[PDB]
Amino acid sequence: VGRRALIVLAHSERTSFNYAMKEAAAAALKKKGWEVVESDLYAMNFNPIISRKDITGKLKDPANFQYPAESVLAYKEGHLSPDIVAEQKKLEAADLVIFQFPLQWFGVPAILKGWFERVFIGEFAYTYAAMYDKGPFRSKKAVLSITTGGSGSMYSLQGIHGDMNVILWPIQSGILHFCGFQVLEPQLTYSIGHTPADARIQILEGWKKRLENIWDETPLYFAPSSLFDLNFQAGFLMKKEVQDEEKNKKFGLSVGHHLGKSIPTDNQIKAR
Amino acid sequence: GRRALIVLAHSERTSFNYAMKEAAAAALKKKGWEVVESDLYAMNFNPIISRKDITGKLKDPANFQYPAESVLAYKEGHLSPDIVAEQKKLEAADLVIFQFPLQWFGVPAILKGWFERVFIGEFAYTYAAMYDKGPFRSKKAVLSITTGGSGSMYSLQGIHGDMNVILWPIQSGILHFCGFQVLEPQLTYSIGHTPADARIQILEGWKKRLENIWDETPLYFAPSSLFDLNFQAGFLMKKEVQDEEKNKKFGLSVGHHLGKSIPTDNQIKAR
Ligand SMILES: Cc1cc2nc3c(=O)[nH]c(=O)nc-3n(C[C@H](O)[C@H](O)[C@H](O)COP(=O)(O)OP(=O)(O)OC[C@H]3O[C@@H](n4cnc5c(N)ncnc54)[C@H](O)[C@@H]3O)c2cc1C
Ligand SMILES: Cc1cc2nc3c(=O)[nH]c(=O)nc-3n(C[C@H](O)[C@H](O)[C@H](O)COP(=O)(O)OP(=O)(O)OC[C@H]3O[C@@H](n4cnc5c(N)ncnc54)[C@H](O)[C@@H]3O)c2cc1C
Repeated sequence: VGRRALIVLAHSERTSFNYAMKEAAAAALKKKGWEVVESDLYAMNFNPIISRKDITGKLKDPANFQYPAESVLAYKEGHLSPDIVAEQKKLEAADLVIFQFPLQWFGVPAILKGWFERVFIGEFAYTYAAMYDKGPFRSKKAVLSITTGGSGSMYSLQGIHGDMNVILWPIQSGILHFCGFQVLEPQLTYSIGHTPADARIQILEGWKKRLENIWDETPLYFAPSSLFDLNFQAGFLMKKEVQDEEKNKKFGLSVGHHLGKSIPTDNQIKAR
Repeated sequence: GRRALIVLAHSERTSFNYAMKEAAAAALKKKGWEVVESDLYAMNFNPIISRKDITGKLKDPANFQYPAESVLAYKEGHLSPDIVAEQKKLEAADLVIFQFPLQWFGVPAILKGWFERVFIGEFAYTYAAMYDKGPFRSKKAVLSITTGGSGSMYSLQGIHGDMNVILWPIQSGILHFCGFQVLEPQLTYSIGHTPADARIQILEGWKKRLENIWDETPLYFAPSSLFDLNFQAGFLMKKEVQDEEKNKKFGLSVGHHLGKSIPTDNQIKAR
């Protein structure tokens, strides 16, 4: 038939280049015969604050409210707030997920952060047995499309802000890969504010071009979960035999698993 | 008598995060600090940047840019009063404590929004005055964080990976960027599986530390003096400094690893 794509957009202005990148993605994907659903979080007045209101049933312990435990119960017995569930169904359906957002304070905008917090509930998006490469969304692929006010030099190894790979790690590993997503090379659009109109149109066409073969791309390297002892006991530590194999190597595995050594160049930006 | 701001991001008064706020205020008050609070949930604080944050005339309402418009609102003084009230607390405060649970490898959305709406240009940063030269270089800041997962999980060989990488974007990107001296974070691991007597220990430990918090050594960030601070050179590290560092085995910090090893616990323990 065709596969299905979810575009999540975090920008308030329809005049923005971020909006322009969303439209370009939908157009390009539709023309290749994808089905495209959107979550324009500002347009939806999406609520980013986790609270008791997210559960519309009886709480297990209302005297001691714990969002993790209560939210999982609500998922299982199916009395989550419908706004959460509607988003959960878009995700269940979608094969590719594009996150389009400007970099704000070295991370995702608050509204998108809240989306993750409310939508990526336990049992739906992760367990504990099933983390990282064994997680629920291992059939799916995800990609960050980001814009910055600062130039790329600033985010280079010798830039004032420091390595962009470090900045992407918490999002791409901690949120996306944790839940199982294969994470594709991020689409990084630097210093957009100082870019003339002809050059922006180029970037849009560049984005559209990439999306024609997005599914066939090689994803980023994360350390496989099979390198670790996955139980409470060993403390989710890297297996002793694997530590012995890596001891002699000059490079670490990833940005997080640098193991006190050098970080593989552009670990979070380019695929091997 | 100095002032302290405690920023708290947790909805429940029954939480350990609230308990840790209360212990901080008590301990600080007893040593004669003035303590102002921002309990963001209790305030029903709004985390979403919008046009509504400017209560005057927009420069260009047809083409709205929050950075430019918010700076003009600051200077001419027609920001939303909720934003301004928080900005005053910051102006006054010498120490800022951020008390929050780790959610998805970062700050909760409500605290993220606070940073987005309150840390406006000219107030909190320019890009003439970044990092060590920034507006809040007289002030000190400290993260107090709690996790569900155990510390092993966030160790060099842990499944989640190095905690230093996780803190970097927050402690460097937000706090130090604006000028704050950042103190050793207070990391409280796997709090839900800690027995009652041990939690009392942690509280007493927190209170003890706060008695001499001002005298502490802050974390090492690369000084701005190592870089050429203008558009032309591209805010790159100076050629002479690159030559100095070429022979060294370790990088400067987590973000300035320079393709080399990261100094151990750069974002967790002070030099
Ligand atoms: C709270 C906050 C925190 C921030 N933190 C950071 C940070 O940590 N690091 C950092 O680097 N930056 C930061 N920024 C800056 C931010 O990254 C930029 O403002 C943002 O990336 C700009 O993207 P945009 O889509 O809004 O651009 P816009 O300015 O909306 O768009 C660029 C230009 O393209 C034009 N345009 C729109 N549509 C089209 C089209 N179809 N064809 C051609 N031209 C078009 C627009 O009119 C405009 O002139 C921050 C900003 C805020 C508000
Ligand atoms: C959306 C989301 C994302 C998350 N992401 C992550 C993540 O990426 N990594 C991670 O590690 N964790 C994560 N967590 C888990 C979260 O970090 C923990 O639940 C939180 O840090 C625990 O703090 P709390 O105050 O809520 O604990 P609580 O359970 O409220 O408190 C802990 C215990 O202390 C007791 N207590 C309360 N007050 C006192 C007192 N005065 N004296 C003694 N005992 C007291 C309580 O009764 C309870 O038994 C996430 C949670 C959510 C909801």
